[PDB]
Amino acid sequence: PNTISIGGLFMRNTVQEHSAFRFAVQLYNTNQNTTEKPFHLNYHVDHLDSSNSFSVTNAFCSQFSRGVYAIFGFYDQMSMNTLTSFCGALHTSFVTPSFPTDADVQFVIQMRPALKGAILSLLSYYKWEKFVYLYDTERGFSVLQAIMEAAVQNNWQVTARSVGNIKDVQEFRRIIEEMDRRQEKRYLIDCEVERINTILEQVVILGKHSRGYHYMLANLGFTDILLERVMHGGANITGFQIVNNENPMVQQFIQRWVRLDEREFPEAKNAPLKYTSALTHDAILVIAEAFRYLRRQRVDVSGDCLANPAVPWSQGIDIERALKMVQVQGMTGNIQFDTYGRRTNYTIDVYEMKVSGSRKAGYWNEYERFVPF
Amino acid sequence: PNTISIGGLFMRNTVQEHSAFRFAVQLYNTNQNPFHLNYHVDHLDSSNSFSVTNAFCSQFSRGVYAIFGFYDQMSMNTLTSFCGALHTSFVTPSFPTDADVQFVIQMRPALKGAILSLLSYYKWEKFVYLYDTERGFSVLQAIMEAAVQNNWQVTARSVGNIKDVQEFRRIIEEMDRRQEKRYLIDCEVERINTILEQVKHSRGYHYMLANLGFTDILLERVMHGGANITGFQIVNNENPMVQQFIQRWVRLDEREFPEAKNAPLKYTSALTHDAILVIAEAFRYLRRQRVDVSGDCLANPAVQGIDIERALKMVQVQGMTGNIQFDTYGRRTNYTIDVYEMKVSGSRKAGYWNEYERFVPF
Repeated sequence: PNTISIGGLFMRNTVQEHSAFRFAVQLYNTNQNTTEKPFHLNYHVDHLDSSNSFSVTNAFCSQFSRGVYAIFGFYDQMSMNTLTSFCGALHTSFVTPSFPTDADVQFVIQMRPALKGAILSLLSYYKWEKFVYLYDTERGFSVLQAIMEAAVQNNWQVTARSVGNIKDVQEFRRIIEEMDRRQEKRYLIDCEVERINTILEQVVILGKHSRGYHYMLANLGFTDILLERVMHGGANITGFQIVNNENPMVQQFIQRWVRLDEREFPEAKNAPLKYTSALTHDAILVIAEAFRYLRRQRVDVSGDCLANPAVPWSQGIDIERALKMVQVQGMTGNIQFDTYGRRTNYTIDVYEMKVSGSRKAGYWNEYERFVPF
Repeated sequence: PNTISIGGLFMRNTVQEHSAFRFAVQLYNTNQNPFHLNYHVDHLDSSNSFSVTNAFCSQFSRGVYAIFGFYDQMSMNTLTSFCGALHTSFVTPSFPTDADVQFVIQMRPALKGAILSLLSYYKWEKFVYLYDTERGFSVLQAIMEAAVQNNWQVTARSVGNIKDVQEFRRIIEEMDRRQEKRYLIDCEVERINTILEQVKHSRGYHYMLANLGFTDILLERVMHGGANITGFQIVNNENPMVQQFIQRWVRLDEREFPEAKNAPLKYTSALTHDAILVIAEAFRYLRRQRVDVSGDCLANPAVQGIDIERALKMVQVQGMTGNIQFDTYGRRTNYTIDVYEMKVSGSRKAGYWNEYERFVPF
């Protein structure tokens, strides 16, 4: 077919990601290619509320009813298990920059790389033995189980705290006092960007955590963190990023990115690049490269959401083998996937922000673990 | 109308409930006095959230008045949204919901309540907490929010992912370095029993099983060890209405009703009989007022049904779980929980618990 149409699912607080989505379609459509574009790319997108699972399913069905060849979307802890299961039976590849699933789910392509390995290698590098682990239920229990798996082999004094339920900010002040009784100077934060910032604000008010302390923020949106007031007290801060600003392709992309009009592209000017928005663009790069390979193979690409009728099997299976076949050098390093859709062959840029200085500490890849230069 | 049909949904490992759901209708269909009852059964997959929607929309197209069934944690999120939006009342002996939702009548009473008073009767302050990723975070949060109010140091363990039966022993051998002997288990029977299977650690230990299916738990294996075990039951053997069911339930056709003589009457299979008793009186209350009762499974056009949810949540009937009344959300009220103590000393009935009366030991 001349025009491949893909499904879009965008929840709340993904405003910039939507702008990153619309632009990623335009730069491919504007060709210009005898070879880079053999087909045109369209999309129909439905904004939704995640908590209500009914709203999640009907959006998916309305997209499938249209006959889309791929679906790009988002999920929380609640909507995760539903969307992965619907794609597993209807055989439709689900592209997402949301947190990687603990289970070996099929027809799910996970753009966000796993931090699971990057943390443990650095905790072995820093040789931490007595530290605190603060976490929410949002990112998943993979990392909550991951450290308990290996920490007992190295005997580490780790203390866990669930904060996803805590709404009161006074509760955030009393949780830290408990660790000072256990003489804790080292902290590992595993929350979403928006949450991480709120307890760092509590560090300012209680005060004197400035010096001798160490905060490791297990989140890829390190730029979107308010680090300012913590820096000037004497704290050692280790953070994680996938995006490298030295990359000429990213700088090539940014020169165009700041130009976009607000009425057509929200949060493009006012807000800085969120890591999820960068993955949104790189998600298109995978879809584009997979479908270019599809007419390279010259394959005629193959409804209703009903269990009883019996879903077709000749459909769907063919796209997965070619989507997870890709090796595209994009903004987020090297984009490759395993059999389950998880990322592999990715470089994680490690940043050390210390009172004395602020610099890139090193890089992380699965083979060489952590390299500190 | 002279006949009302209620939708039926069943998961895996629910055979005892299947026949108990069947037999309760056969009792009702023999009268003896107002309207005929019908039911449709769908056998679904728990983990897969695809078959749940399929079996639900198949039940709804038939447009059954009230849907009965069970939910796994991966499927509970499916029915809670669907029953609320398509306005169809749900009846369940499965775990109570954590969040405040509408259009479901939860037969299973509150497990959370009894624990908060019974731990103070024993003066417990340091214990181990083994929880599941099945019944929800409601019980774990009830511990966590109360641990700061009464100053208790506890170790809550995520044993839900433990599939291989070797990790258990590695957790217990760490517990004796922290030299604590008290235990609080909040898991399902198929995983509760395996803990007691993987029990040196018998003399001077107290286990607390936070599950209403006390009978089906294999504990006599650990009882000779002399370990103390506290259990909870809503099924009352002293109740004359319970034995009346059992006398016909046991001496029942095995071909039509499997697991009738194969296994003891579980609380899930007990709550299923009471689930018909809630439906029967709610629809007879609708008969008192004559309330007239009246497709696709898509939300575009949208889509009545507030009719029955209103009457199901008000009922006051005596079943096999004794008192059955409902809160706005569908949770039990004015109910009574029996607590059992198993001791090397003796085996006995410690007392009862209700929301108003706290704990009573006679």
